[PDB]
Amino acid sequence: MKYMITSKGDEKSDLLRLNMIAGFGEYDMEYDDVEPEIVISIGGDGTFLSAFHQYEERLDEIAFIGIHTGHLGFYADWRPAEADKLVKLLAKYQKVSYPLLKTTVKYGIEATYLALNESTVKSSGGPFVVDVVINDIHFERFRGDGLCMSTPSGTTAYNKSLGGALMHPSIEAMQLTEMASINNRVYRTIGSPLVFPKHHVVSLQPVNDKDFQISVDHLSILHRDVQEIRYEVSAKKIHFARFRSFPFWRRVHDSFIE
Amino acid sequence: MKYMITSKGDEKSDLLRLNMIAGFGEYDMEYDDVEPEIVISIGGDGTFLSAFHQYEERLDEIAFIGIHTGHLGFYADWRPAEADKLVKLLAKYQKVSYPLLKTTVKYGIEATYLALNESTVKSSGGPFVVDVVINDIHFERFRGDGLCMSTPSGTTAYNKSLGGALMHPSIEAMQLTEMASINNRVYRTIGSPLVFPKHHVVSLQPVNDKDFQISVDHLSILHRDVQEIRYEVSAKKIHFARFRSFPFWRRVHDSFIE
Amino acid sequence: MKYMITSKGDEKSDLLRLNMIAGFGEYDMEYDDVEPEIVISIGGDGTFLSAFHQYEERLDEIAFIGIHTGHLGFYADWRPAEADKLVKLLAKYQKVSYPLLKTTVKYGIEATYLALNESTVKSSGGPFVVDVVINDIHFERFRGDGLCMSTPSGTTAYNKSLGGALMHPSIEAMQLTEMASINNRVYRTIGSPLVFPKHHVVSLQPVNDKDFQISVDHLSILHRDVQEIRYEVSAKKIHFARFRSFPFWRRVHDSFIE
Amino acid sequence: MKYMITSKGDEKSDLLRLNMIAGFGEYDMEYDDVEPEIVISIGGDGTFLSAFHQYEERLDEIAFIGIHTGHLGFYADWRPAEADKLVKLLAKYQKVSYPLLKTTVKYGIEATYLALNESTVKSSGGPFVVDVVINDIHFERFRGDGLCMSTPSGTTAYNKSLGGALMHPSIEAMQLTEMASINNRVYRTIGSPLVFPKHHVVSLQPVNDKDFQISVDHLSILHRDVQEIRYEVSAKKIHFARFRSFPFWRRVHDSFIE
Ligand SMILES: C#CCNC[C@H]1O[C@@H](n2cnc3c(N)ncnc32)[C@H](O)[C@@H]1O
Ligand SMILES: C#CCNC[C@H]1O[C@@H](n2cnc3c(N)ncnc32)[C@H](O)[C@@H]1O
Ligand SMILES: C#CCNC[C@H]1O[C@@H](n2cnc3c(N)ncnc32)[C@H](O)[C@@H]1O
Ligand SMILES: C#CCNC[C@H]1O[C@@H](n2cnc3c(N)ncnc32)[C@H](O)[C@@H]1O
Ligand SMILES: C#CCNC[C@H]1O[C@@H](n2cnc3c(N)ncnc32)[C@H](O)[C@@H]1O
Ligand SMILES: C#CCNC[C@H]1O[C@@H](n2cnc3c(N)ncnc32)[C@H](O)[C@@H]1O
Ligand SMILES: C#CCNC[C@H]1O[C@@H](n2cnc3c(N)ncnc32)[C@H](O)[C@@H]1O
Ligand SMILES: C#CCNC[C@H]1O[C@@H](n2cnc3c(N)ncnc32)[C@H](O)[C@@H]1O
Repeated sequence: MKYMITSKGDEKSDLLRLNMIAGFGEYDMEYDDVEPEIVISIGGDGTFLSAFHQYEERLDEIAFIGIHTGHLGFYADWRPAEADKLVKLLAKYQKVSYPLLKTTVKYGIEATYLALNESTVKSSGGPFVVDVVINDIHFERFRGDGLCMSTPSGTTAYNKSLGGALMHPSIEAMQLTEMASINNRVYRTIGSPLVFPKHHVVSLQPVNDKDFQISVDHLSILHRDVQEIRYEVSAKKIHFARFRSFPFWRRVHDSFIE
Repeated sequence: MKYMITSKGDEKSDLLRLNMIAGFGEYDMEYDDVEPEIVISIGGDGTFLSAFHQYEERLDEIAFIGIHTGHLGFYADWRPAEADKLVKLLAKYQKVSYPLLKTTVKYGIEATYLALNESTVKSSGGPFVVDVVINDIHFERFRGDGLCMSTPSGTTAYNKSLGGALMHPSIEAMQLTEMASINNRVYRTIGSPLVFPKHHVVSLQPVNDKDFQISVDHLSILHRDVQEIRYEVSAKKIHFARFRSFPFWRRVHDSFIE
Repeated sequence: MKYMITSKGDEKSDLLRLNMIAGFGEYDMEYDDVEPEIVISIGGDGTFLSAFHQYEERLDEIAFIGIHTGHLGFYADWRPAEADKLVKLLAKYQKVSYPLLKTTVKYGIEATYLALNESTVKSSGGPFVVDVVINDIHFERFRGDGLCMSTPSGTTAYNKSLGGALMHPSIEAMQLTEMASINNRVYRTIGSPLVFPKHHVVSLQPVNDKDFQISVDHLSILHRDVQEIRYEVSAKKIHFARFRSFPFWRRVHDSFIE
Repeated sequence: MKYMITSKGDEKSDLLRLNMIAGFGEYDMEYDDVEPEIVISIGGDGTFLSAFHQYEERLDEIAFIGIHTGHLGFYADWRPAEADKLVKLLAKYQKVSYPLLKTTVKYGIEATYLALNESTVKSSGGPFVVDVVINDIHFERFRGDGLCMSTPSGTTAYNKSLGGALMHPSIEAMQLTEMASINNRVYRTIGSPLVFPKHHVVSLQPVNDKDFQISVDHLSILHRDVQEIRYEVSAKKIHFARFRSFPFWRRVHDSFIE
């Protein structure tokens, strides 16, 4: 099977990567970073995020696995001492799929992005005001720092810091959370996080300023002359290679409780 | 079609109820409060809640409709001036189903409940401490005022006041929110609301005191010698008669924004 | 100097208490639990709370000291291994004063309480609705689970779990926090915690039900036929014997961060 | 008395300003925008903020008054229809003082600012990590979007959106609130807002990146090679001319409740 390994680039990760490649050399496995069927990320969740975005055009043909050389990750959920066991098992597994978020940005005179964690919108030097439209229905006028749209697996990330709910990645949904919304006699937002099912479309529409700083996972870009930002649950899914049970809620416990 | 009408019991509601019955008298419709196929609730959400619990043993055979004589309700979402139009249309509609929550209470030496909004657990005079177990995995030891498990339609109720997320009722899920959790160097809870898919089981297990005040929607009972409280998404669903489009998110907007 | 020692009543605490009494026997110190000038509490914050309430009528004549036999407390902030050192130093110190909360309860056809942590109000079986009046000005109609009024030192307790701010006990103030407030198009509360200076009076006035469950620190009582609940910063203060520097913010760090 | 009037610069405000100047012409009053003793701001809170910062070097010699031509402001708390009455009364009042925040920024190889609302710190393109030090004691390592330090009158502004408490401006204090803090098994912040008395010093110290976007009220500047950011309650106070009673809590009610 064609495979590749990305590394965080520190000593520990590169040596682990060389050792796994050497071990893969003892099996019918071809290193190929152009059309891999297996993508191993060694590092942290940041490293895994880059791996996903490197190959986001071949998601349906790839199964991902993350090894954590630092602390336990939500995506990089296997330990280095288990690398040898991982080599063997991979050589000869079930696949687990998580939902992704599609962001569409439209301009004047169109770009789409795929997120594994979340997409966020803030202003580019000035007050952030957008009209929030759900399935063509005007829902609210949002004034604040910005907004965040999370995938289920993303809910443990930025979404969590914003008071969002944690949702099991088996739920095909996206979650919208507010950043520092203004609420007074005049201005009014829902306050609560909002969880949207598949096929629902959330559109953000500029009121005055049309420039926005938009993020998708790690990447943050200043967009100019924006007419609309559309969020929806993607038709695409990320696929993980599963070798043993490590339940999401146990992953949550291990990361946040103890 | 067999039908019945419950009233809040104030003047406005009883007169509206008598008028609809009179109007139903002009069609092939039989009043029957034992085996109705249609249950009309006239009043508020509290009135609708009682209607649901009155007939919770025939949910699969009943389509519910709520008329709001006071303010707009999430369940009682039609206006009194539309009663005549409702009579006609009902006489000769699509059905919309929402998920429900199953609560199981086990003792020493077993009772099950169905909730349309939520079930909550608090202590009966003393400190509340329970072990939270998700699919047989110990997740956290909760210390605080109590816990709340909400259906999707319930998310706009008690759940919302506790910082929970609002979720579209098309999502088959339940949501657990904390009431005043203690978090310090010693005690540790997740903090965030948790959203569970169908088939996941959340079990609350006593640590010391075994007496608990348990609520299901409007009903609140002191339970004694409790060994376990199990929450899961019910196999049963509530069915609404749908006569026109009134999207959940528009219902949310109308109730909270303007 | 006249002194007494209260114990949590477990083995560790009673033996520590007997040893300190024996050690005090080597100095000019008289055990007197009627008119002590020094009150030593051995146990946890709960034990210290009881010590305070046991002698709340002689606060101006007493200096308190807490020893923690369990985990570190905010009031019981000295370790058992330091008991001998405490005996000596006490025998031959500076005094530190913290603000207290006065609760007044008025009826039909008047009772006052002093709180070291907080006073809370909830309903006694039913919906909680009160009108909140600040210095005779109607501020809001509160609908929810209840309300909590905290002293500065209390801010690390129940107040913290409710999203309240932590405030240095050198600030003569009280802080009002909400429990699960209902906010929609119809009902409206401030949401935010409110911090009141000395001489401001917060009055809670019943709207419908006049029965309330009122707590002051550890004690919780059902009050009947209530006409008003008044909160204000007390003229009285609790006095601590200070033997070394242990800054409030360090106490906060040690208890919550690490 | 020497005086000046600043305007928002819209039609309504300029005409109101010309009319008040004309009316002042009927009294012993000299327009002087260099050394005024009275500064009238006509517009909104933004306009008032600029007025304050225009004259922040003569705060002890100036009494401020705000007129709101748009919605009611916390600083601009008088209505246009009352301009004539204001002219008269000012011609021949009590003074009310609010606390201010001092921000000190130190570099490598020192700048101080005065805030009426708040000062905030965020990163300049990258992860925000700072060590929070209170009176020379290391309190926490903060990871998140940023931090906000509010004056009492500022507590109704940005501070409120971040979950901060509202505090009466008679309390000489500052309040620190978190923006989207990361909390997991590894990283740990207090969570709660923190209220500091006069003479307490809060120092933010860089961990890695030394570039920060720092705001003081309306002004936001990228600071380079920062070694420390110090916050403390200022010795300086803003003085308002008071003509009638308009209690802070009533101002809060009018702005947020109804
Ligand atoms: C910018 C930046 C770094 N912040 C990322 C932190 O969040 C973590 N993270 C990334 N993705 C997730 C995630 N999906 N769930 C929980 N934590 C996550 C990452 O491990 C790190 O702890
Ligand atoms: C890991 C990693 C790489 N950083 C990207 C992730 O950082 C996470 N993040 C950024 N800011 C915060 C934040 N302020 N709190 C928690 N997570 C955050 C966010 O989820 C994003 O996907
Ligand atoms: C006890 C009590 C009364 N509190 C109930 C309030 O919440 C409302 N309520 C009941 N169910 C829901 C609901 N499902 N969503 C939003 N509000 C709801 C009810 O209308 C009323 O406004
Ligand atoms: C309507 C109605 C009947 N009351 C029952 C409902 O009241 C709701 N409720 C009770 N307490 C609160 C509350 N404190 N905030 C918001 N909703 C609440 C809860 O959802 C429950 O189902
Ligand atoms: C009922 C009950 C027990 N909950 C009390 C918990 O809060 C603690 N507590 C009591 N007073 C304070 C306090 N003033 N600050 C922080 N924690 C406090 C006590 O130590 C224990 O951890
Ligand atoms: C200690 C001790 C004795 N218990 C009394 C204290 O418990 C504290 N408390 C009660 N409930 C909670 C709570 N739910 N969260 C945090 N602290 C709480 C409260 O401050 C009260 O003064
Ligand atoms: C950037 C920007 C605009 N946001 C400012 C909003 O907050 C308001 N504001 C400014 N200062 C305060 C303030 N001190 N209290 C409450 N609101 C304030 C201002 O009126 C406006 O409503
Ligand atoms: C008014 C005015 C001028 N804008 C400055 C003020 O805007 C306020 N502000 C900026 N962002 C927010 C915000 N996100 N929510 C509430 N208030 C905000 C902040 O207090 C600042 O002093």
